[PDB]
Amino acid sequence: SHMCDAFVGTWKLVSSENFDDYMKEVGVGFATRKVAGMAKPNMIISVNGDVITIKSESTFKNTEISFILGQEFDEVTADDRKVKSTITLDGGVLVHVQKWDGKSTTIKRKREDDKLVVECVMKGVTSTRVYERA
Ligand SMILES: Cc1sc(NC(=O)C2=C(C(=O)O)CCC2)c(-c2nc(C3CC3)no2)c1C
Repeated sequence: SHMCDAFVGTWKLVSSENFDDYMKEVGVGFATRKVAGMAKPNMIISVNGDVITIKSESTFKNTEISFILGQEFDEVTADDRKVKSTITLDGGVLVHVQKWDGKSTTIKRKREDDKLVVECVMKGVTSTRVYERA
């Protein structure tokens, strides 16, 4: 038993609320928002030693990040921001902070029932994307 055992596995997107507005807050352009909005990505979470890997796969783009909890890393986002990212574990919840150009967004992943719930926040604006086991 470990840190992120309840996160590990293959997950598929089943619902999304307020995603377009979150993207607008983040600065995503029109064409990228429309493409992002169609996608039903799979999210593959694995653990090896202290290293967590999260891959996101979709028709558009496959991304992947590997990190250690608390250690800052360089990340290219799906919309092509170059950001400074730190992921930590806040008692059960994976808390992902992305910092760029004086701005900051926070993405929280938590297990609720059989769901992996992804909560995305920037300034006022919150989007909720719900995943289930593939
Ligand atoms: C095919 C996809 S999927 C996707 N995004 C996601 O799937 C996200 C999450 C998830 O559910 O994993 C949580 C954060 C965004 C984007 C995309 N996102 C963004 C900015 C908001 C970052 N721009 O493009 C695109 C082109």
